[PDB]
Amino acid sequence: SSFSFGGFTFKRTSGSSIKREEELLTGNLQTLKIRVHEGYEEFTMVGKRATAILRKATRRLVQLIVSGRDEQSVAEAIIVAMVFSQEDCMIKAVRGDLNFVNRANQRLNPMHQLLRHFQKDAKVLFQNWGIEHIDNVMGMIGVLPDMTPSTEMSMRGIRVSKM
Ligand SMILES: CN1CN([C@@H]2O[C@H](COP(=O)(O)OP(=O)(O)OP(=O)(O)O)[C@@H](O)[C@H]2O)c2nc(N)[nH]c(=O)c21
Repeated sequence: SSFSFGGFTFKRTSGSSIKREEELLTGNLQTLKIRVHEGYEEFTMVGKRATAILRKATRRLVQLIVSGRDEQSVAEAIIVAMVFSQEDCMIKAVRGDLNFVNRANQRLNPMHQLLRHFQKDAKVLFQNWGIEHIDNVMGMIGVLPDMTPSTEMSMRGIRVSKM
């Protein structure tokens, strides 16, 4: 896999997956027909303003370690990764109906619907993601739902490091 999503390039460095189509419902009772990936995979994400290592399994973000130019740039990468992971809690974070369209009046695919939704506002996504205690070693630091750094706690699986 060498591809892109949410304006970041992803390069799979280990693992693999089967796509398996599932219909998932949002709190607004919308069906999203989503090609759910199955298996355990690691990627390097590279954007112009942030890079990250993403480890994930089936509908689960195991770890993301992000290096970004600044706080906005780190958030952007975290949102893309939270959507990419296909997590239940990201789907449950959706508020209202998703009807985004491309500059040619076609519906964005469902993964892009989710992404465009959270790029507009990520408060509910980050608030419902989950918090964990962290070891704070090797220069990894945590990031809280309001993007404040913490050496004690972080959004689950999310670390920030410039090393
Ligand atoms: C969640 N994803 C998404 N993804 C890939 O990310 C790329 C961008 O997704 P997209 O443009 O929404 O999908 P599209 O091109 O319509 O294909 P698809 O319908 O397979 O998502 C696709 O190549 C898709 O396979 C993935 N690739 C791997 N290896 N593992 C994964 O978990 C995922």
